[PDB]
Amino acid sequence: SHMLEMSQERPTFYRQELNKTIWEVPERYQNLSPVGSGAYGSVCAAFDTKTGLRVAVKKLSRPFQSIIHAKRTYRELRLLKHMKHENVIGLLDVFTPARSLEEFNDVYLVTHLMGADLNNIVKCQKLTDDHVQFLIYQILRGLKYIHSADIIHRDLKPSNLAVNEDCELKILDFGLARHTDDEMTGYVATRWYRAPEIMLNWMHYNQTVDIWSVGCIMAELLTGRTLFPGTDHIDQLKLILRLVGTPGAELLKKISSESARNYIQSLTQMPKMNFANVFIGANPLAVDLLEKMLVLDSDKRITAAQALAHAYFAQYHDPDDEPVADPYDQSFESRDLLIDEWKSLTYDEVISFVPPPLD
Repeated sequence: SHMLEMSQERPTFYRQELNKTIWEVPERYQNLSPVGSGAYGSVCAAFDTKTGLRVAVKKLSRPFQSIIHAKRTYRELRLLKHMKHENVIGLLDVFTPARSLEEFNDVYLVTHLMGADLNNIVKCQKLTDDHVQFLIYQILRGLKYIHSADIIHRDLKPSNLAVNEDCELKILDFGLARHTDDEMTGYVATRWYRAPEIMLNWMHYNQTVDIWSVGCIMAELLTGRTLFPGTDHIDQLKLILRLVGTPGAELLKKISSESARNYIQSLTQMPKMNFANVFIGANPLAVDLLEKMLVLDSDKRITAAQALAHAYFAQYHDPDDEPVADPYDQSFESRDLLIDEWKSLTYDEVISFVPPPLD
């Protein structure tokens, strides 16, 4: 009760070559195999001899490279420490082999190993309607939680959804610091899921950007193809309007772009398509839910919690089992700091980390 620990031992670490580099981890982790071929960060599967479960370990090897990297590192760590939900990626551990700040460089993060992203799942499976309900249900259950903390994902796409062989899903990698990307081969899966608001910088937008992404993802799960596979920003917009209909005078007045308003008006007008014609052989409740998600007006789009109560998720929905997050204090965002300043704050977050209890 009033007994206190008067000191603490650092775990022993060991070193090894992985992905052509030096991974140096506590002897708590064993059998680290690379996963995902760079696609994620550097992420190795491993065995956590403490919790006795397979884990994933990610190495940030460029976190304090610049003021922009350094703040992003602190951001991602504060977010990941905060997220404590069944459908959101959070942390089993975070460590560094630095014995002090003067030695601090690499940060490693540890979470439960899932074994796939949703892209991989869709690639080897036509998913049944039941698998669609359950996967979409979990996306929405995670987003209800994230949104209740005033956080928005902003990307949300299948490569940001980790899934295991029990069809359990967690949301990874929020949309301001989210691996290495830009444009390397094709267009990759990067623009296809994005809300139009934010694609063309329309308003200050709201959280229902992520619901647009959910609709796009759900559409793909159902049909097996990308809903709006645009070739560039403008094409993507055309493909979107072809389905949802060109926005009306009132919705246009609600946006502050001079460019978008004038662009969209040169475009031949189109009425909303019949969604039962596009989403064939699907549960009609599935279709009705798409109609509430794939709306252009942010103010008229379904919320994460509103969608959870939609008759599509009757088997899974349970208002008592859809937790909300503690308030998340993002004060640090309004600071203009140097490197060795974001770096000490981050070092303070690593060493003050408290692991979840066993069980």
